[PDB]
Amino acid sequence: GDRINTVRGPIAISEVGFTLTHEHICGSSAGFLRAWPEFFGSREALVEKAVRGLRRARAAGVRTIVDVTTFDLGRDVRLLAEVSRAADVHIVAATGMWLDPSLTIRMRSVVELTQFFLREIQYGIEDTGIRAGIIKVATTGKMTPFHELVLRAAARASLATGVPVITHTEGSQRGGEQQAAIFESEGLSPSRVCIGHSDETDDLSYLTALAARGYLIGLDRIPHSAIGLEDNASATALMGSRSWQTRALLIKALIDQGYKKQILVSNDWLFGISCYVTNFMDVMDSVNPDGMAFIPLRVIPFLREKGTPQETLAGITVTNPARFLSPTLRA
Amino acid sequence: GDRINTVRGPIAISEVGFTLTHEHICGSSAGFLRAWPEFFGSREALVEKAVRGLRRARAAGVRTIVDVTTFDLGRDVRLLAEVSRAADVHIVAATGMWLDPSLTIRMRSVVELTQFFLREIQYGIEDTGIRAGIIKVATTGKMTPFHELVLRAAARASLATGVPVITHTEGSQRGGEQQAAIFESEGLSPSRVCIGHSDETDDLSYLTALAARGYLIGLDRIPHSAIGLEDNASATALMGSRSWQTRALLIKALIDQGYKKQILVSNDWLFGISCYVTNFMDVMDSVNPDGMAFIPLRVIPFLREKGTPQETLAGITVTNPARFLSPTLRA
Ligand SMILES: C[As](C)(=O)[O-]
Ligand SMILES: [Zn+2]
Ligand SMILES: [Zn+2]
Ligand SMILES: [Zn+2]
Ligand SMILES: [Zn+2]
Repeated sequence: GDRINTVRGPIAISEVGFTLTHEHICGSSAGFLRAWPEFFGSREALVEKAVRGLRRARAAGVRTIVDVTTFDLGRDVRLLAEVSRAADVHIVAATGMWLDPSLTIRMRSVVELTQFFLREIQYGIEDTGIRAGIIKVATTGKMTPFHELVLRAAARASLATGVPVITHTEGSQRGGEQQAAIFESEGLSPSRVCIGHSDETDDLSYLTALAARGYLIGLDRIPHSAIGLEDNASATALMGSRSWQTRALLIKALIDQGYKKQILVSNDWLFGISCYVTNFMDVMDSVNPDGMAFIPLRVIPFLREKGTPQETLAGITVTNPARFLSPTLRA
Repeated sequence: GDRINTVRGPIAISEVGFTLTHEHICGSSAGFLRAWPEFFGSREALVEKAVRGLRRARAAGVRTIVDVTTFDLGRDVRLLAEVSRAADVHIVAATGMWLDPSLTIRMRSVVELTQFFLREIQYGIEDTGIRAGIIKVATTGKMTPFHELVLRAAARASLATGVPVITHTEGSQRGGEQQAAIFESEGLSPSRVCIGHSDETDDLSYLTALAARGYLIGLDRIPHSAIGLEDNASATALMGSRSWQTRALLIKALIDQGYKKQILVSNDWLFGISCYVTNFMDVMDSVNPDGMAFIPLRVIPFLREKGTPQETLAGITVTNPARFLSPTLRA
């Protein structure tokens, strides 16, 4: 593909560097940041926080993040462009659809959703000219008809553009298998797909079977381990009860099984969030003060201590995301 | 007190004139018009259609419309301002919440929703400085805890500002009675409330009892009818099988019952819609080519034919809306 679209324009593959492939500047809902910025203190305060957060990730080695905030998660690409410029960190914007499609979206056909995704990749997002460089989709539990529709639209937009697909799953129901079956029915190469939130499960058989088929495995919620918060049923029912080390050890397990080229690692962090309880951002920041720097500051050294060679870690953090993000109709 | 907030700024109540109190420029979902304007052909084409349509209504006597498109219906206050100025027709913008709140909205408390509505009334919508002049809310036949939350927030916003409330109801389920009960539980005078979509039911006992308590009765979907479109299931499901004359006769029925002062008449029209089936705008336009001018060009002469005095009609189309829309504080 030779070049990747970012919120500051196209960049060469060689410029991508250390990449976090599943992040958010702000997790919200369509139109919300514009309608009630004071929910986040102010837009200015959100930008300031995000710029500090990205600058800290940059100092820990990160050069690119993939912001997988979709339309229905309130993606504001102008926000992304501003914080990318100030922090000097590449940001890849997303199209696709998460779990909260509005009535307008829920009424659309597979053809119409394909056109929408293609618009955001080929023409630009809103009136900004910023083009999406990834397609993000989400399913939960048992595949609904609309979920299937979004997955087929995602596959078709990927096939038309070479841009990869990244998914939200909820590993407990092995949602990746359902997603894979739909993607393959559309003729999509598994090498264009990252099955994400895969660190939510300890089922290594499930993960290795997907990697064997050629899928990228997104181990992308490593710091979302709320092991001291049982009094907080909200944090418990959204973060879980396994430690971050246990999650991180899945990375090593997959490396040990021979699948280092299939692994993508990230934090799934953000600097503001409105789509859960008020001040849930404070709860998250309390559990993981490192923010997006958690992967480079904590997880990479942890894997290095466990015997993972430097070259393998560089492969996972630099080579795999570059190969994944580079638009490809092959192979 | 004697001035209403419009998308072009405050205007004296004496300038309001022939008013349609339940209308839309565009029915959509949050952020959608900005993300995929091509769904409507283009933003420019939507503006052209709306300005033309509004101009036709202006020529037929209409001076003001109340656009009760909310945040979740994809209200675009900049669209409203542009079309208001070009058609030279007053437009009152809405705050509140309809039936499609996103995840962020669904997670908010009664206090938070109150603050949101108050922002849009007291400060302005988004970063435009354009203030809302009506609070629009909606519940289903069987009201949820979230619906009740929205109604209480609406009542508290109305009490703090004097701006009135308009509701969407399932009139067939006598929705006004459950809404009125919580409105009154918050101390809100009924004269601040229009129970909308009341022409959906022919239960005159229901309508007259609400009218008798001092509620406004929105007979606001008069041209909506799928008569002669029985092979179109989506048309039938939304527009219904009752004739426009049937709906219009409810206006004369309430007049004859002595409640001409409680009647607000409108079209519930729009010039674009994305929150239903594709091209449904074409279906609506084929049913009512007159658009927002249907009420002056078809309904008013119909009622005259049926013996309704001109004076009664002038009072319904001009005096009632002025009294309703004018901000009223105490009691
Ligand atoms: C916005 As999420 C918690 O599904 O990565
Ligand atoms: Zn996710
Ligand atoms: Zn995420
Ligand atoms: Zn309605
Ligand atoms: Zn309406």
